[PDB]
Amino acid sequence: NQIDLNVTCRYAGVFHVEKNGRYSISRTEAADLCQAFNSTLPTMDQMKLALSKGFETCRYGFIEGNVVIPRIHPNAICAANHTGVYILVTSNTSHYDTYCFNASAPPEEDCTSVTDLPNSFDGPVTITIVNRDGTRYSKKGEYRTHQEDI
Ligand SMILES: Nc1cccc2c1CNCC2
Repeated sequence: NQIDLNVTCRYAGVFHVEKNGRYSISRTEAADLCQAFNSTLPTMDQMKLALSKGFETCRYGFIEGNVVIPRIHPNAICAANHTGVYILVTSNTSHYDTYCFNASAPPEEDCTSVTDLPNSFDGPVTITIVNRDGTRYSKKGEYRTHQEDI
């Protein structure tokens, strides 16, 4: 009973979280996951500022009201060569990664590891934070509040 959460650097408080290495987070689960990090889904404005500080990914993820990919460098296999905060317009499906926003993070790039999940609640799941440099932090708990998500 195990969940891996792959996390990025923070940029103006905004970071990306991927569950189990694949698109697998619903919009309800995304809000609960950010809440476990003492964070919220970013607004578009928060995401644009993060982009301006160096944030880019190649993965769709939730922000408050849209699903996006922040892009700095044009890449043909990431958001169809677009730059800026690329907004997903048309999709059949409902599960993506998430972005999260932590107001307590540093104002610019913070590429230190994440070593806690401060607002997880009691539960039976082994939750492992995996950083890009491989650094791991594990704890037993739960973050999902909606039964539809388990
Ligand atoms: N960001 C991160 C952290 C740990 C593992 C992985 C990522 C990004 N996606 C590939 C795997």
